[PDB]
Order: sequence, then C-alpha cells, then structure tokens
Amino acid sequence: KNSFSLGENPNANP
Repeated sequence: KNSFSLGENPNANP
C-alpha cells in the first residue's frame, strides 16, 4: 500500500 505525500500550502501565503 503506497502512502500519498500531501502538499500542504503555508499559513497566509501570497
């Protein structure tokens, strides 16, 4: 079972 890497966008990013 391949674990997917979540790309979370930074707090208050322009």
